[PDB]
Amino acid sequence: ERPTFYRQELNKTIWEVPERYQNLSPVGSYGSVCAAFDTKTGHRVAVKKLSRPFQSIIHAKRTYRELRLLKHMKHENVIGLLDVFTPARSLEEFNDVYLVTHLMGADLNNIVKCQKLTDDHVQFLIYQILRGLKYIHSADIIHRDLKPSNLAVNEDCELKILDFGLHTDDEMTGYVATRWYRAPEIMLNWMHYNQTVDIWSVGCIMAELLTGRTLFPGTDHIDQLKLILRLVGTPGAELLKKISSESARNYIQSLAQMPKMNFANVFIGANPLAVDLLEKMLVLDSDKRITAAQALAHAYFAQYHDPDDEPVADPYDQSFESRDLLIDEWKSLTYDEVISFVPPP
Ligand SMILES: COc1ccc(N2C[C@@H](C(=O)N(C)OC)CC2=O)cc1
Ligand SMILES: [Cl-]
Ligand SMILES: [Cl-]
Ligand SMILES: [Cl-]
Ligand SMILES: [Cl-]
Ligand SMILES: [Cl-]
Ligand SMILES: [Mg+2]
Repeated sequence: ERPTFYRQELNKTIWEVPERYQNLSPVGSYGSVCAAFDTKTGHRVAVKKLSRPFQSIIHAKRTYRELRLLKHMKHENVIGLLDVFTPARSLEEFNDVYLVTHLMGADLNNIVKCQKLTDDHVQFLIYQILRGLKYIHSADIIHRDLKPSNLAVNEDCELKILDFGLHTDDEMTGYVATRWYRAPEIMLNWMHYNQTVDIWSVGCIMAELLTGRTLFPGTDHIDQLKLILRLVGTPGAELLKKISSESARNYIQSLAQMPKMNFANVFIGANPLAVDLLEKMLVLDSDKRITAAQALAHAYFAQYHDPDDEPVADPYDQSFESRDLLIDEWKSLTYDEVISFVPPP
């Protein structure tokens, strides 16, 4: 049974939504977002209306990708989907897609700049990031864009990962936080990357919680690489062999060699167990970084680790990513996922 919809103009946009959603108010603008009160669940929610979801094959496939990913994520430390709807009554009139999640308050940016964090706060915050990442990586999903603005935190220090990587050249240029948390092998297209890029990001975030300062605030790609290599050392021949670009290999060998620094003299006064974990995350060779599952068992988290309460995900079929389809075929696949949605308990 289809709910009754009502229409209203929010700023310059017509919004048509089920009656359950009340008191819509614009808060942000890929799509515009409104806060609302969900009278069925009692929650304050975010409602996102996608902008031109099927205007090109690239756009239509991205719409399908985002919906498939949000429908799969069912974990305490990851954003999940409360609802998805369209006012269309058939595939023939299908044009608009609306996504509904819990409304997030502050992000980790607010916290790190405004609050005095104890070591216990850092333990709990990083533990929750790693617990969510163990789940995400168990489905062979790579987040690719972990940074403080994509981590939501509440008054009780509880955390959720948001805004999966689903970014342009201009967005990554210059003195910008959009690049400061990226692993060097993806920042410079050294090689085919994998899920280890997310652990580099966690290391950069953890360092910033401990010091209150950005770890690698580069003014451009090359300045940032120089900051990275000064801390962790220039690469040895083993890693150089793995850099597929001969151009990038050539540039690396133009730099004078540098040893890895002493992290206890960089992170002055930090818990020695926190220093140890940072040395295992911030490794230049991605093959040798600690994994999320291994990091949860590190002694730094002894207060919180429970191997019977760190779940893995159901399998996630990503075969669509190598599939070539027409706009109307991606649109039909998206329609099927809208109408098959089953809400959480
Ligand atoms: C400041 O302006 C905004 C305020 C909130 C939000 N969002 C987006 C929500 C989400 O992850 N989905 C995909 O959107 C339904 C979660 C959330 O709180 C976005 C902008
Ligand atoms: Cl309703
Ligand atoms: Cl959620
Ligand atoms: Cl529609
Ligand atoms: Cl950020
Ligand atoms: Cl699947
Ligand atoms: Mg974001």
